[PDB]
Amino acid sequence: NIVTLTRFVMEQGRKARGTGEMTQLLNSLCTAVKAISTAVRKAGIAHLYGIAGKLDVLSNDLVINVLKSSFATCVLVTEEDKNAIIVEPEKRGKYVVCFDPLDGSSNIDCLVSIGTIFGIYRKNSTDEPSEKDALQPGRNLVAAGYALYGSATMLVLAMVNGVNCFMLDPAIGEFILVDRNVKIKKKGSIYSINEGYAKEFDPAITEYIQRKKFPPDNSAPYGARYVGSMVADVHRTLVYGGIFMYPANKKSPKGKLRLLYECNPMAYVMEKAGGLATTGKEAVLDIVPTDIHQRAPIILGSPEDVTELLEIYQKHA
Amino acid sequence: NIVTLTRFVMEQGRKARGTGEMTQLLNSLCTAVKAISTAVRKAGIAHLYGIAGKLDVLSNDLVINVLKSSFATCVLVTEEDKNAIIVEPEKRGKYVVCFDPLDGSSNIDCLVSIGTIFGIYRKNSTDEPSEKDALQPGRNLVAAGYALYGSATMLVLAMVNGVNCFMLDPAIGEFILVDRNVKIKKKGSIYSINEGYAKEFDPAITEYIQRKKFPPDNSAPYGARYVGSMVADVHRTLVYGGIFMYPANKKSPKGKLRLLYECNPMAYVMEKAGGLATTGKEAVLDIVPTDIHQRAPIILGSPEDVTELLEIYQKHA
Amino acid sequence: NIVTLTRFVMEQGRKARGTGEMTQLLNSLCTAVKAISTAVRKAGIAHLYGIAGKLDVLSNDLVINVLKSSFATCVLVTEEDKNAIIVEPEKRGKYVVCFDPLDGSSNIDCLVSIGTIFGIYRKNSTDEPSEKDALQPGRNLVAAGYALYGSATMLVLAMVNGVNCFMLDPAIGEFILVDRNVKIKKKGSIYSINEGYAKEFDPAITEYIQRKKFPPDNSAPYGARYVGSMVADVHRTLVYGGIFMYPANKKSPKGKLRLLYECNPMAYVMEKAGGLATTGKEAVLDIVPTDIHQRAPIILGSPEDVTELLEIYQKHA
Amino acid sequence: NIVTLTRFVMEQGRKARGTGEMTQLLNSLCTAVKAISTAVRKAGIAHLYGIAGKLDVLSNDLVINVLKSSFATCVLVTEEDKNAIIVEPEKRGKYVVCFDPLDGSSNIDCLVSIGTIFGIYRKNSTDEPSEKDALQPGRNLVAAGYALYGSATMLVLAMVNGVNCFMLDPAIGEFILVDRNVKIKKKGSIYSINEGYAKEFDPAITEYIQRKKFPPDNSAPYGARYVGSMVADVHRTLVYGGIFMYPANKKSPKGKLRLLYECNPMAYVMEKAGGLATTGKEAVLDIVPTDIHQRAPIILGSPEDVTELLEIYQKHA
Ligand SMILES: Nc1ncnc2c1ncn2[C@@H]1O[C@H](COP(=O)(O)O)[C@@H](O)[C@H]1O
Ligand SMILES: Nc1ncnc2c1ncn2[C@@H]1O[C@H](COP(=O)(O)O)[C@@H](O)[C@H]1O
Ligand SMILES: Nc1ncnc2c1ncn2[C@@H]1O[C@H](COP(=O)(O)O)[C@@H](O)[C@H]1O
Ligand SMILES: Nc1ncnc2c1ncn2[C@@H]1O[C@H](COP(=O)(O)O)[C@@H](O)[C@H]1O
Repeated sequence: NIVTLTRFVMEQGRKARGTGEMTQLLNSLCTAVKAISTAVRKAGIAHLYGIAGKLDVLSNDLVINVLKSSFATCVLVTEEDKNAIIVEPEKRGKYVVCFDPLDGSSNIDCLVSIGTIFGIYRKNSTDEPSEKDALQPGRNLVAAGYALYGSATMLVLAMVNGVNCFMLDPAIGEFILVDRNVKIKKKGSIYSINEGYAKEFDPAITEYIQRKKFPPDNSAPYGARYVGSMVADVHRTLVYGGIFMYPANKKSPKGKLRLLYECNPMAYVMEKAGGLATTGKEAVLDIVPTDIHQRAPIILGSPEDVTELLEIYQKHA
Repeated sequence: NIVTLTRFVMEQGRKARGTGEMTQLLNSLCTAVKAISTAVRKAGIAHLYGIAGKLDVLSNDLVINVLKSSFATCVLVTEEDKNAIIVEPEKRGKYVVCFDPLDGSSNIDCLVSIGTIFGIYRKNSTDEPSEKDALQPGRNLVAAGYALYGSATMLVLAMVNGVNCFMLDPAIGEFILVDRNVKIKKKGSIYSINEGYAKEFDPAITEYIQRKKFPPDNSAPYGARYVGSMVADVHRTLVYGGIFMYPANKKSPKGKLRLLYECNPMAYVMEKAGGLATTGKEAVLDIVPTDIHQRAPIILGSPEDVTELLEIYQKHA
Repeated sequence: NIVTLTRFVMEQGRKARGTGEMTQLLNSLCTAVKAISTAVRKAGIAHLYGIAGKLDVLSNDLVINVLKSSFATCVLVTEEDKNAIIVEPEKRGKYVVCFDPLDGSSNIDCLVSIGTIFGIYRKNSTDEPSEKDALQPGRNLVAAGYALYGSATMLVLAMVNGVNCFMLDPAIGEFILVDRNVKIKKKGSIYSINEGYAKEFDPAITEYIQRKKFPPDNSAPYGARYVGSMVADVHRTLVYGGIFMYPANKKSPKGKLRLLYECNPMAYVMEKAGGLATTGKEAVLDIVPTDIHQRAPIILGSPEDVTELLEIYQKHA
Repeated sequence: NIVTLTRFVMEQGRKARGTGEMTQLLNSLCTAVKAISTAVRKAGIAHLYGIAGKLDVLSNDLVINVLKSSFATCVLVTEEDKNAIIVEPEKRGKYVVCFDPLDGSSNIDCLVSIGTIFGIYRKNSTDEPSEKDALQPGRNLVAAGYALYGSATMLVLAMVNGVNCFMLDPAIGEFILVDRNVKIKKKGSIYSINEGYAKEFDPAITEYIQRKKFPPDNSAPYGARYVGSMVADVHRTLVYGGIFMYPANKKSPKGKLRLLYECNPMAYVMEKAGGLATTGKEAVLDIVPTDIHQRAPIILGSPEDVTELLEIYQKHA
């Protein structure tokens, strides 16, 4: 007795009395994540090396094409694409999708785990679609999640109902349900941040990190891990607990990570996994975007760990 | 002309006038890594989840059996096996293999990169195969390398003449030569160590890290990265340049990484790469093993960066 | 624009305004065929050969567990199980599925093409499900088709609206629509029959074959082909045109092929594709079954070929 | 222990005491065969169907470029090439390879079994290489064999000492030894020929078939099978026993099949397997070639069945 993503998605579209438009959207997203996984594992490199005589771009076009053909999307927002992509009236459906096709293109050389991030907003506005229908607070996400292409490939889908983890079996190309209604730990034991920007940190970070390497109560210190690929670091934070920080160094208070297609999906997953996600001031999901490519700081993780750092931010006011 | 692992290892055996036994051993090694890689990528899990009705144990078993089958080995030293495995007299050859089947088996859940590490020695004794044949300085390695199962699968093989990186094309099951006689950068740009243990670091490590975050001139700090699996961190270090450190803290005054099957291969690879690998005190490859599961400290990376840490070491003697 | 079988099934479902029970069944057929294709192809035989220290049965068990897990079936008839499988109440749906898991099981050693054949009926009686709900004439089929595991794997599905062919891309585990709304050639140039039984043919089969080898008007003879796999031979007939015959004789006065799970599916594919299917006396599809393992004589293919044989049969009565 | 094709070719190379050049040839051939198998099974067709980002040709390109890259060949003759390919000076080795890259490419649309056939001669003349080095009788072949891309992929290799069969495990891309020192059944019970050419057969074939359908001792008739791909029909004949015939009829008094790359490799396999291969008059392997594209009649299979038919050819001279 086994549940595949295809079965699960359909079971949930039927329980929700959906017209089946979102189920086609999600089915297309499954197919594209498998085509991206195959290309990331380098199936076919023999042919470039002349056995018979770019990845982020190819991933981009695969996602845009497979979702345009689902007849379920009107507005798409991409990492690469400068402007929002408006789908032809012939293929329009009502969802808005914001995605990062290949998190950490800078990391493929060294074969670091890379991933795909996505958030689906339902178009709310009636009139002719545009950038505006994407500019919605993350609290308004219908579904979001990520595909991690690491040791194995995993899809994490979070919707209004919960977080569920699917493992790709590459022999038959099916995502099998492995972990269901995932909830993160209350407090973890690992902290993730790029410490080489230590000089540029704000004082609440400095204090937090010091408490984690030399606890005052004098328990154990927290282990550090920083892969430097946002899907790998957040995935480990979800599975194992802890806190992942990508705070405001002197790339202004904007932070580095983008709001619509990196911070917001991850935050929605955290919050459905019963964790927290914040700028340090506001919850990430409540920011109303000014721009699609807008950046935002983020700290996310196990409930207590995030709370502890918010209290320290509070003392430097 | 495309070069495949199988072609390269043959050509190299021809040039060295070897009787083929070693090429058999490398051939076998190749078949084992492809088998680990498929199992790691989770081909066939659907069966586990009842579609029709640990991995490290499986990995250990794969490596042991394929290697006994080359008729090229007599002693195998395994991470997972307390004592050295003495090969059956019928399948005995003159090589001694030390391997770590799955560098960091605990990184599977988190879907963090994992890897296999190996070192090959030639038995130099007349005496029957015994644990003693394994206790040879890493300066006696005939071949060493590793396979990283990351976003893609790559095997780096370091031999007498150099370091070449072969990527697996999983469609035809062939490793293609992608990088030929790799040389690591003089000076890197990233440092790698678990800073949670900052409570227990010796003053030289402490001074070096400080120097990377607050560079004594006006310089840009180094990026920090620590994935948490030796093969992923050492491979990013070989490819991108920088330094990787696992010093001895007090909870492991002799280090934590094992000398015969983690340290010496990685040290042999760095040295053939044109980088350095030390314990802070001596060179890793010159340490004479006493125990097959002996731990050693290791600092390895680009020559300049490793030398800054050594002058810092000597400055506190 | 790419149409995957997942997209296709789902769209057709929306237009037929089904409650999605059929789409779930049809999605489970698809997953079942992929798992069986991977097994036919010997992915993993190395493990049977000790790298780490019955296909028919297993395919039987993959079709039953996956069909049961769709909650869309109530009675299943297998070639392999002497009785109808009655789905347990909590998984019962409204469809009856008649299947042959691996047509031509004896072809696995010689390695010729084998396939999976299926037919779907709707249970329409209110009595507690029984073997009886499967005894419906082929004319009552909701959907029928096959999966051919040949040089490539292809799934052919036929429903009331036509026949469509899906090629498996094994690199992503998705079936792609390659031929849409297939019609068979009007007159073919290849006949298929096992001529070793020439001794036992009735005179109409004997006259038809003579007329194919020595054509009455001065045409070139027909080519001859007979693979020995019903799915391979009927698929060649569908795409290339011609006639496939497995009539009755001294042995097998009722024919060899079984009505519920080999004859009727292929006969529904042929009539939907514009070809004929006959016993020599009735159209196969109108034969009301008396037993689940009942046999029938079958002749199918291009309408002008099948007719020329029915005429010869009539001129011998 | 398992024996992979790579371990076998190497140990037989070590025993024959060769310079490693022919092992480099056989290893290269094994790599082109996997590359052809992946392409044939249509891995990657979604890209042709627009997911964003003639087989005959590619099979020919893969074989030529992979065989060139082993630096072990000097003349190659292909089904697809009008003239013998002379290898460039710096890649010249001493072997002559005659190959049929994709036996029966017309089976592709219909998805029927296809294969690749090869025979290897040693250049024996002293002149700068020419098609002349290919015009040697099949009795001079060093090695010959075929790969069949059927329900699974199998390579069959015949060398001085026997016929061995390797199944492709496509999960690891490794050929595993499954049946060693194959000998064919003395008498089989299947005959194989295209009987649509009955108005063209000579009287010995005509009588031969009559006797197989109407056995004069009233024993059982033989079963007929004809797939239409030489590799499938001939492989079935090796495995299950019987006779395969494609004689002269009117496609010249010389037959359809070609001597260097279809007839000689298969006849060689049959003789090392213990069967026979004749044209009706002489043995196929003693025909001295005149053109590289020369055709030949061929009859092959179980010794007793071929002899029976030779006695009928004798009764009509
Ligand atoms: N497959 C799905 N699983 C979860 N809920 C869904 C599913 N499909 C649709 N629903 C819900 O029903 C609403 C309408 O879906 P739809 O009419 O198909 O566009 C969606 O916006 C979802 O909230
Ligand atoms: N493929 C290979 N490439 C590198 N050196 C090898 C190769 N095969 C053998 N040799 C060298 O020759 C020595 C003996 O080879 P062997 O006779 O195969 O045991 C080895 O210990 C190596 O130093
Ligand atoms: N995926 C499908 N493609 C074609 N027709 C379908 C499909 N799903 C349902 N139907 C038709 O609609 C009827 C009701 O479907 P259902 O309620 O799912 O049992 C079925 O018996 C079919 O005749
Ligand atoms: N791998 C092989 N298995 C069978 N015999 C071989 C093998 N390699 C070489 N030999 C024999 O030795 C002869 C010369 O080998 P070579 O020097 O490699 O060209 C060949 O023509 C073969 O008859």
